[PDB]
Amino acid sequence: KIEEGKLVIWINGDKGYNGLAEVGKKFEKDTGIKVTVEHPDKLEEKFPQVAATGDGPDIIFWAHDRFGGYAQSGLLAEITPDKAFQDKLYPFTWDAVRYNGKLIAYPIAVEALSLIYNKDLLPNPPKTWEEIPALDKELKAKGKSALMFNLQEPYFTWPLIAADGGYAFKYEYDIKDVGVDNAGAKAGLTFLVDLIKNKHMNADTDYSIAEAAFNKGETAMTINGPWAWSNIDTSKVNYGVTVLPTFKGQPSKPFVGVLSAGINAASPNKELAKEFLENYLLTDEGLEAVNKDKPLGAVALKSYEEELAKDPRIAATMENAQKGEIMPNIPQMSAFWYAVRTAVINAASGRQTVDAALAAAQTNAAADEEDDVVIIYNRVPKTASTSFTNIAYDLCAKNRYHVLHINTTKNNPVMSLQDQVRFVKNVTSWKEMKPGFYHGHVSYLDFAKFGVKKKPIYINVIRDPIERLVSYYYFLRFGDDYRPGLRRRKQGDKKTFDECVAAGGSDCAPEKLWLQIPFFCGHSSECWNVGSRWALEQAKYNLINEYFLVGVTEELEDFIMLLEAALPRFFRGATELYRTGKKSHLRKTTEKKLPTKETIAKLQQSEIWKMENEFYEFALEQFQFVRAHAVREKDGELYILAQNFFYEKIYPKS
Amino acid sequence: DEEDDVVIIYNRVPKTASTSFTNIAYDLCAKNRYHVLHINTTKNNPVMSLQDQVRFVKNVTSWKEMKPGFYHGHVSYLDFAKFGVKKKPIYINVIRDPIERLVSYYYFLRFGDDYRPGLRRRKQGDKKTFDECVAAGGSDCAPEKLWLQIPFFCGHSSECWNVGSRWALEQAKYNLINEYFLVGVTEELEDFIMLLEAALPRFFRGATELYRTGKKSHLRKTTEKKLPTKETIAKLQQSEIWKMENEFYEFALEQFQFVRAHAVREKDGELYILAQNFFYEKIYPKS
Amino acid sequence: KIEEGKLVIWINGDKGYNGLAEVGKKFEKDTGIKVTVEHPDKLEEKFPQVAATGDGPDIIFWAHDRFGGYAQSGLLAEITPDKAFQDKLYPFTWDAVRYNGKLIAYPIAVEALSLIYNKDLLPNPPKTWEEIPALDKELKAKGKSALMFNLQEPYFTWPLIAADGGYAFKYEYDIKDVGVDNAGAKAGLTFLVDLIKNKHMNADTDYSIAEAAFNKGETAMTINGPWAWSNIDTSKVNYGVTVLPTFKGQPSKPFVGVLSAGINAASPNKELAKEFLENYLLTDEGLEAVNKDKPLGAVALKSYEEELAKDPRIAATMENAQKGEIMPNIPQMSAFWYAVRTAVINAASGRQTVDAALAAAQTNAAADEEDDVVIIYNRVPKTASTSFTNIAYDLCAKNRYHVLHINTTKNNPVMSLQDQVRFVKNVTSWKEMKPGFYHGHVSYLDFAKFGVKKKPIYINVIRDPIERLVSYYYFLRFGDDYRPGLRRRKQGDKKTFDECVAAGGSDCAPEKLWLQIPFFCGHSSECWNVGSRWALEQAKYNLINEYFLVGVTEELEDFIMLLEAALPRFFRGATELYRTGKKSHLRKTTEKKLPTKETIAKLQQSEIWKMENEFYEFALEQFQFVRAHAVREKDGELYILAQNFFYEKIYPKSN
Ligand SMILES: CC(=O)N[C@H]1[C@@H](O[C@H]2[C@H](O)[C@@H](O)[C@H](O[C@H]3[C@H](O)[C@@H](NS(=O)(=O)O)[C@@H](O[C@H]4[C@H](O)[C@@H](O)[C@H](O[C@H]5[C@H](O)[C@@H](NS(=O)(=O)O)[C@@H](O[C@H]6[C@H](O)[C@@H](O)[C@H](Oc7ccc([N+](=O)[O-])cc7)O[C@@H]6C(=O)O)O[C@@H]5CO)O[C@H]4C(=O)O)O[C@@H]3CO)O[C@@H]2C(=O)O)O[C@H](CO)[C@@H](O[C@@H]2O[C@H](C(=O)O)[C@@H](O)[C@H](O)[C@H]2O)[C@@H]1O
Ligand SMILES: CC(=O)N[C@H]1[C@@H](O[C@H]2[C@H](O)[C@@H](O)[C@H](O[C@H]3[C@H](O)[C@@H](NS(=O)(=O)O)[C@@H](O[C@H]4[C@H](O)[C@@H](O)[C@H](O[C@H]5[C@H](O)[C@@H](NS(=O)(=O)O)[C@@H](O[C@H]6[C@H](O)[C@@H](O)[C@H](Oc7ccc([N+](=O)[O-])cc7)O[C@@H]6C(=O)O)O[C@@H]5CO)O[C@H]4C(=O)O)O[C@@H]3CO)O[C@@H]2C(=O)O)O[C@H](CO)[C@@H](O[C@@H]2O[C@H](C(=O)O)[C@@H](O)[C@H](O)[C@H]2O)[C@@H]1O
Ligand SMILES: Nc1ncnc2c1ncn2[C@@H]1O[C@H](COP(=O)(O)O)[C@@H](OP(=O)(O)O)[C@H]1O
Ligand SMILES: Nc1ncnc2c1ncn2[C@@H]1O[C@H](COP(=O)(O)O)[C@@H](OP(=O)(O)O)[C@H]1O
Ligand SMILES: Nc1ncnc2c1ncn2[C@@H]1O[C@H](COP(=O)(O)O)[C@@H](OP(=O)(O)O)[C@H]1O
Ligand SMILES: OC[C@H]1O[C@H](O[C@H]2[C@H](O)[C@@H](O)[C@@H](O)O[C@@H]2CO)[C@H](O)[C@@H](O)[C@@H]1O
Ligand SMILES: OC[C@H]1O[C@H](O[C@H]2[C@H](O)[C@@H](O)[C@@H](O)O[C@@H]2CO)[C@H](O)[C@@H](O)[C@@H]1O
Repeated sequence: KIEEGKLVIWINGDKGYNGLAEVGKKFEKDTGIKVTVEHPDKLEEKFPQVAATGDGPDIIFWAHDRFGGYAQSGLLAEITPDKAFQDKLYPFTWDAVRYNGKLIAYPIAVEALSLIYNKDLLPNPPKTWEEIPALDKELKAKGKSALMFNLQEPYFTWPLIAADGGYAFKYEYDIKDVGVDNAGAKAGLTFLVDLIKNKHMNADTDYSIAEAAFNKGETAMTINGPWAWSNIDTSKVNYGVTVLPTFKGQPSKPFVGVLSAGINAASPNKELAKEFLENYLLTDEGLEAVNKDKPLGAVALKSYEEELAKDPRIAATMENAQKGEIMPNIPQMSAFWYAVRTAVINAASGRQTVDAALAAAQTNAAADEEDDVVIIYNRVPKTASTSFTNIAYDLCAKNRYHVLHINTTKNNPVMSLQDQVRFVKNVTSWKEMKPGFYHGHVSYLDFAKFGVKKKPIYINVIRDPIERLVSYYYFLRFGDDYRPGLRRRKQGDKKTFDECVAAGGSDCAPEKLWLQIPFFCGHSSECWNVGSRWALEQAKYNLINEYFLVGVTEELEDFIMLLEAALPRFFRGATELYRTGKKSHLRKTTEKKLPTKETIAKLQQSEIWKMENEFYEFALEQFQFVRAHAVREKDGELYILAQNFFYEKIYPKS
Repeated sequence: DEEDDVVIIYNRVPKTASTSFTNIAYDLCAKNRYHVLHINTTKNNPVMSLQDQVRFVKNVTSWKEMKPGFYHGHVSYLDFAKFGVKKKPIYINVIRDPIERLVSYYYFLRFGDDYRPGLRRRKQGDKKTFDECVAAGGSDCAPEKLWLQIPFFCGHSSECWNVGSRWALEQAKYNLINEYFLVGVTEELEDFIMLLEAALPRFFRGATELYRTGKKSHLRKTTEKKLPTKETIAKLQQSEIWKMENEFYEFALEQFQFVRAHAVREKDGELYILAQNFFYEKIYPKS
Repeated sequence: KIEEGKLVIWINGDKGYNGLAEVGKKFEKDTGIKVTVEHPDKLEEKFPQVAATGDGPDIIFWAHDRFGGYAQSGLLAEITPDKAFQDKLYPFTWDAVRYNGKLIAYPIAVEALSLIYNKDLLPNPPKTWEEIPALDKELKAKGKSALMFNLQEPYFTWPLIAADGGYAFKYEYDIKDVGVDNAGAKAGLTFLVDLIKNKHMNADTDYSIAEAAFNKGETAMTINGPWAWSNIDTSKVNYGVTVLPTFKGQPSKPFVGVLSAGINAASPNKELAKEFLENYLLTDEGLEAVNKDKPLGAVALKSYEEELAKDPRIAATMENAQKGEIMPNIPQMSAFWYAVRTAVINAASGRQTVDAALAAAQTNAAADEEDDVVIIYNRVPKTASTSFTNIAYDLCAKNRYHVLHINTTKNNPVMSLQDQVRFVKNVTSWKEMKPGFYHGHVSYLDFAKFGVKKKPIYINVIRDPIERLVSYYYFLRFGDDYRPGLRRRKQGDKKTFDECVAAGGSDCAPEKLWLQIPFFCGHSSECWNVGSRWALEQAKYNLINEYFLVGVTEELEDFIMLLEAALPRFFRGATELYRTGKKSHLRKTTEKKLPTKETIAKLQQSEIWKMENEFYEFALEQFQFVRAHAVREKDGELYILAQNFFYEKIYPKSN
């Protein structure tokens, strides 16, 4: 849906979008590519929201803290600037946009909150936060106010919270150790609430109210960033940009954002976007053109920053920037800001107490039990399991999960009751392996019987009974190409499969077709009773009732595509890895001889075959139905369907 | 504290008095302190995509501010076990005689109802009566159209929607017994409500009183209905699709009757709910 | 996964692991067995994680307080030192590692926290805790500090908490009446928080910060154990090891740990481990070799302790040791330390108030973690149930669980919907009966429908349909020998079973064979429809899908043997009790007359029998399969199989 041959750019409303559009017309005049710059409402959390119905922009502009969640969702393309370009930008800004080892955005400028005071109304600004209730007294009698800023966003509130000792995820890597309810956090927020209790400030004060109250000279001070400097100049109000006040003798620690430009992973114009950012924007001409509209702060470009650093206002921004901390780009930051936004608004409107509001936001920040998942792939031999499992291995590091292989003595697929109990205990209570992907040639094991809290997710892949047996036959004879060093068990057997069947051999007897059924039937006796009608039926019921998804070998690509859509925690990027990996067809059996029409015909006379086949076509028909209902075929490739349900008539209201 | 972590799912079957029952939940939810949400699916398709299944399950179980909750909607039975949740929801349902339900649904699309008489229904402007349609071998009254209540219990498996499937029938019965907390029948809706008030009083405290004295007990009557000829019903009953859809009904019915028979006492006039009939003894160690 | 023919040993990081490795090289030189000594991070938490998977070290070194949870989880092997060895170690240290009557670890040394002060910076150390805020004043002006120790671990914090009257589990046998929120506990902790409020100490002070601040002579005092003495000697800082200060005139009561070595239950080298500990470590040569790396404190070996007791520092350690208390080895100690660790850190960072933090930790110490299990034995009449159940009754006291019997009106096996809901609610939310063993003649009830968190574990025992009917026949007529006082229902009926069948009697009609199927089929209508094909099939599906194990009467001994191996919490010692108990064949029907070949032949013509029998043989063939895969027949008897799986190729790696 993103138009090719043009660039669409989304940048925040309060920034210099008119200035960026100037650089857009210089790119259009030079390359012929139309550049459209827009500033949609609420793009902090609603960039992939409304993009679930329509694919849009090529370049996205925001602070680097969001760009990690975008990256993990696969919404960004890994940018590739040459080292000649990386050396003209501050190395620390590149770290701000480095997620999982690779770069995901082009760092533009470094923004930070500073204290802005009215030179006329207040010659000497307060050094501390405590001398503001006393300062508001005299200004209230005149008809003014001591301070006015955005209380609806936790961005402006955080410097006071992190002042005395508040923090979010301690930087050791960062852990799930949130400190929004410690001494410093509670003390900082409580003082802010007492400023509204004593009516030194209004709890409904947003951005527009704050900006208007200052530019019209109704309030002495305000808190904002570089982007609000241009709007004060048009008011002729003499102001000054200084260092943030100190709470409890502690310097305020504002969160430092780095304005970054990332490239949409869906954008077809990734080459036009790369050229625009590197050659037209991230240059002295481009940055100055945007700076004329709304100040960017301290740019990441070495060249243009040497000239901006000679500014009394930029000096104050980089001062507060060093007092504060650069935000993490971890995906938890999206849930962090939401949690704090809620705690701040509630504490300010009296709808909740400071002690309780921060205690609630304490646990909304991380540890949402999204990490407590376990997949079991009880892989069936010679069904392309090696190729699939290696996707799990390649993604586990990046997608943050663990992959373990289960080994059983003499490869026996049935566990002893005591071993079943231990396995179940392990899978479920081995916290340090969650989320986890256990795999191995084990028969289906039912966790319900053992009274666990949470069952694991079962998936599998099966193959045509005869083609699997034949593949397995020649496998023991000749081995594979994944590990060609192992000498297989029945190596040194010359007879071919077709020759064996005709000779009534034991390795190619129909009874040897019975495997995929017991693998689903489980550790019950009747499952391994070869040719059991009960075993068949039970194997079907388990595949329907207990297996999350079971695909077929010969359609493994679609199987992986569906898992990436359903369980993206485990399989984000699995499809791309499969299509462009060279590790997609692992463990080919070295020397295979496909069976004669005559050989296949004789196997098909066996009831053991008729059943093992019936199960296959059952599991196949099922997969084909699952896919059919999950995708849409829009000329060529399949595309995963959007969300097709919603909730309505929700009472009581509210 | 209180047991607030409960979620009921009523995957309502079309034209089975579901509007009447659901409005009880709506009337009591405020007073009994719970939430009632309606599930809407694109084009009314009762089967969710795998990715939508995961989302729905995730919501139901982890949407804390809607607990306890009563989700309802025309969705085929969805098994939460597969997705490895901590706590399964409680499934309840109400089914109706296969033929009487189809006929009711037939005239519904033709003429609409009285609950929302403003909506123009999909096949409105079709004059043919049900009986005439069957005799003319119409599409809307083909025996294949009887197949609905079975898949609604069978679920999101392929074989469920394979019309006339013997496997689908068997699975549908197994689900009704193993997964559904209680499934009652339309024509005995009062008793179904009475049992729910006794079993799940958090949701249905005062539901029976509300039903008996409410004037909101018979909602969404199909405006113009013509009951089928003995001849029309007789021809439908020749179809295996009917024989199966009926077999399932009588199965579910026989079950409900059994459940009720063991929960109530028939003493001179009205049924009375049975007291507690078990206790614990020989409890060691002492302490 | 544990390699055979070598020893792997895990010991804590702050201990003398390089010294132990010296003893490893002397064992390798002598026996040829390679010994590898490692010191993993979070060792106390890592061991049970790893050892559960059937992996880990052969020998594990920690204080004895953890070793009970390890034992109950079956992660330790019962050690067997001869009396000749037990008599060269202090008898009280053997009590420190005695859990459930048996020994589970080899006690090494007795460690206890003492006060360490800088001789130069402070000639006369304070005897009370209160004269520290006053002492920190003068040292702050000089550029020093009064005290610096680990606040991140409740081990160092506990002496101040237990000082005025704080405690954990009162000793009656230990009770589960926790006192981490009483007067002494709150008073002790509040004073600690006031030391951070008044900025006499930092709330982020861990172990490394504490040790560095003292060894560099930046702080006057510190709190630690014997293992930290070696690191101060390398700083040339003149120190002294004295008795812990007194809070509110009460001597500080530090928790006393006993460094113990236990043998991994999964280790194949249990004989090599036993020889290493007894002959190479727990000897004067071995302990001295470790002691020279990091001091052990007061060793448990009588021989080497007589020489260490002549030490000014060891004298102070054994002083504080007697002031304090030896930690319990109960499994609850793992949940206790967690609860206190949380309360302390929160109170210290202002994240929570002392009153509130200890009140929260008060109820976290009784954490029913692995104790949340419930078995339901819905016993079938006349199937040796009384005999089996009495094993549960005899073990429940000792194995720490509860046994409840379920009684139903007129012994009707089907519950009303409202009763089903109540029963399910009880079973799952009746916390004071967990773990529990509910039993009674109730039909199978499916807990899944009701949306519970955790399902109970279902087990059962069935009997041959005809033999059960006959037994139940004569039972109503003549009664049993377990309770011979009860006058049975149909007592005073003379007709024998064989004569009844021939006469087409009501009590021996084929319809009466239908019982074991509905009991598994459940509370659904079709189950009690006699002769139902659907009921049969469902009964089979329930036995496979829902029942943890169903055994048969005539092989009850093996059923019990498997349960002891699978659910040892409930049935540890059940097999021994059965074989040597005289309470193994309870409730024999007084007067029985076995059926004629003619009588049995007529019953077998009935479809009701053919089905009820088909179910039996199904359940039987299943049990035989379960046993077959769980045991090994090594001449005559049966022996439970070892662990036969393991995890490998575990990515991502650490590292
Ligand atoms: C310890 C260590 O440090 N290790 C190093 C090292 O890591 C290696 C491991 O050492 C190595 O074990 C492991 O192998 C894995 C393998 O990678 C894995 N691949 S998978 O994930 O893609 O699946 C997996 O491979 C399996 C296959 O999945 C199975 O299909 C296959 O089963 C076969 C079986 O082989 C057949 N047997 S055969 O005929 O003898 O060949 C056959 O089954 C037989 C069965 O064997 C018989 O027992 C049975 O016998 C009877 C008898 C009687 C009887 N009757 O009477 O009826 C019937 C049967 O018969 C059956 C049969 O006939 O079927 O068929 C099976 C299939 O059906 O087995 C495997 C296979 O490929 O052959 O599992 C194996 C393990 O099993 O790999 C790792 C690895 O990481 O590559 O090297 C790495 C370096 O790469 C080190 O890692 C580094 O560590 C560093 C560190 O120190 O931290 C770190 O810094 C580095 O970053 C890191 O890379 C690692 O440390
Ligand atoms: C957004 C808004 O405006 N919100 C306002 C508003 O609230 C409204 C909602 O707007 C409104 O949507 C909702 O309606 C509910 C309804 O109330 C509910 N009733 S129930 O609880 O008793 O059940 C429920 O009704 C359902 C029935 O349950 C269903 O049976 C029924 O399904 C029918 C379907 O309609 C048929 N379609 S038709 O023929 O086209 O008519 C048919 O299904 C069709 C399907 O539709 C077709 O698409 C499909 O097509 C094909 C084509 C081909 C093909 N093939 O080839 O094979 C197959 C199929 O075919 C199928 C089919 O033929 O089967 O039959 C179905 C039955 O089988 O649908 C509904 C019905 O009654 O028609 O759900 C609906 C929603 O769906 O009601 C609320 C409400 O509260 O009343 O207004 C309220 C005020 O009244 C506002 O509330 C206020 O909010 C304020 C605020 O917060 O801002 C607050 O301040 C105020 O206090 C508060 O009051 C609210 O904001
Ligand atoms: N992406 C893929 N699609 C279809 N078959 C695949 C595949 N990757 C591997 N295979 C096949 O799967 C078999 C290996 O199975 P497994 O990995 O479970 O041991 C081999 O079969 P062949 O013997 O026909 O070569 C291999 O060729
Ligand atoms: N309390 C009740 N008992 C029996 N049938 C009822 C009922 N309340 C509503 N119905 C019927 O149920 C149908 C409506 O179903 P639903 O509410 O699911 O859409 C209508 O059927 P008819 O078409 O026969 O009139 C309506 O008459
Ligand atoms: N260890 C054991 N092995 C086999 N049967 C036993 C047994 N202990 C008791 N029984 C038998 O079990 C029946 C009692 O069942 P229950 O305890 O459930 O009421 C009696 O059967 P008989 O009637 O043949 O004597 C009793 O003999
Ligand atoms: O307040 C939550 C919000 O804070 C930050 O957003 C800032 C942004 O960094 C600035 O560039 C400017 O737009 O002000 C915003 C706040 O109004 C975080 O960047 C963002 O993730 C978070 O939602
Ligand atoms: O602090 C919790 C912790 O306390 C004890 O651990 C001690 C251990 O006994 C000492 O040998 C040394 O290692 O210091 C440890 C604390 O850092 C308990 O033994 C242990 O169970 C508990 O977790």
